Amino acid sequence: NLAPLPPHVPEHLVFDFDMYNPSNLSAGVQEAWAVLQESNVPDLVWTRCNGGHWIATRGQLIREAYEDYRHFSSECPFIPREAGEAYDFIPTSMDPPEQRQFRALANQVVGMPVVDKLENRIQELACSLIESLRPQGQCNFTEDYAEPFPIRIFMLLAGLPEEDIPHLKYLTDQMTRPDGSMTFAEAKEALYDYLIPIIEQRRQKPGTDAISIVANGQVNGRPITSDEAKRMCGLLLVGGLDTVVNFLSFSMEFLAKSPEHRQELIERPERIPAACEELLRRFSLVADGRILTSDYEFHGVQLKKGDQILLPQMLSGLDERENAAPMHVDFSRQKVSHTTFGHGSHLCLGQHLARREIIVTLKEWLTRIPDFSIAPGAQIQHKSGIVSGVQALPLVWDPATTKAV
Ligand code: HEM
Ligand SMILES: CC1(C)[C@@H]2CC[C@@]1(C)C(=O)C2
Ligand SMILES: [K+]
Ligand SMILES: [K+]
Repeated sequence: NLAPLPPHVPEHLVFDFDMYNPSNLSAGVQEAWAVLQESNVPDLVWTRCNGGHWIATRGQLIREAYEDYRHFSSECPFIPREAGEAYDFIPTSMDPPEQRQFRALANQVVGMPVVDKLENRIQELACSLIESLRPQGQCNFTEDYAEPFPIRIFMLLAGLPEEDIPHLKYLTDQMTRPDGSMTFAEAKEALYDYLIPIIEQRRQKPGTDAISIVANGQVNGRPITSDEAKRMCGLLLVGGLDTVVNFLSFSMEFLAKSPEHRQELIERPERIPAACEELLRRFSLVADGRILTSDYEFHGVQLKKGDQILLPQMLSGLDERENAAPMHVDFSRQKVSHTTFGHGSHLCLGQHLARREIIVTLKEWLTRIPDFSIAPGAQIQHKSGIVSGVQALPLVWDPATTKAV
């Protein structure tokens, strides 16, 4: 239902969009959000859904907002407000200048140098998974590849038992697309309860895994506390278990429905990296936000202290004012404009690991299973939230057309 419209919010700016169940979801999640960019929708609207909040609908405002951390603080980054207030992950819940000392350490565990160190293993897993699937001539992509491929890689980096994935993934999903069985606060606490004993164990017997590095690391010269390590490790876990998983599904669904695009990569493998970026734009999937630190007039709209504003990273690249024919996938698009990995001081620290996982996937899959389609009659269903995803993606193919490496 709709929260009563606050006195300061203009009546004509109301557009009741529900980020957890957009009305046009059946056409595809990106399409559902794109309705916010239809001809008569303002640059900044107010939805009375989920407690009521602002929504920047165009890249120009989304980028500005993300750059102005003074006015748009990440202290309360999630909608609804309850989730946003319980949200205390490091470094994501902090703004510069305090954010930096913590972001630096986090960059040390998932940055480019670590990704290069994971190249071999990422490659090996990708190939083992696809080869095992190749002869079967079918698969449930979300559970057969999208989830295990990137999640196992992350669990390897964090030195955590794979058998722990079911629980952690369940908790992460409740924070991004809650089924209603758990509030953000409850899911966060379970995530923290899980980490506490591990963090203590690794601060005693330091390992080389991401968790040991964080728990035994320093923050601009001084030792990090147990609580800080917990708040950071929990964030790393959430970031490594949802985004790449669902992005791969969006990309492969598209590829399964587009033979011509598959051929382009088949005949022109050098384009895979470029295709990666275009897909990252077209199937952008996250949308979190900021909270107003003080009353502030933004693009002619009076925003009040405390007001929450959703700044959909997903919307920038879909904005027709940033890319012509935005909904069209063009692997040759001259200037791929987007904010898929965020924008500002919080730019995705795992974007390098993500790009690597995406390119290796496209490369290794197309090489062994160049021809595949979506299971006949299958009605693909998307789900919306802080991170949007694909519920299921049944693929099929003729093993005869496949190739073993
Ligand atoms: C396609 C995949 C990915 C997408 C689209 C994505 C997107 C995002 C976005 C939009 C933000 C910033 C949100 C904000 O400003 O509040 C972000 C931050 C972050 N991401 Fe990702 N991400 C991806 C993969 C990864 C991976 C693999 C990791 C690894 C753990 C990761 C780690 C992080 C971290 C640590 C931050 C917080 C940075 C900070 O707060 O300064 N991300 N990501
Ligand atoms: C918006 C995000 C993708 C980013 C990493 C996990 C996530 C859900 C956060 O809370 C910060
Ligand atoms: K009003
Ligand atoms: K908070």
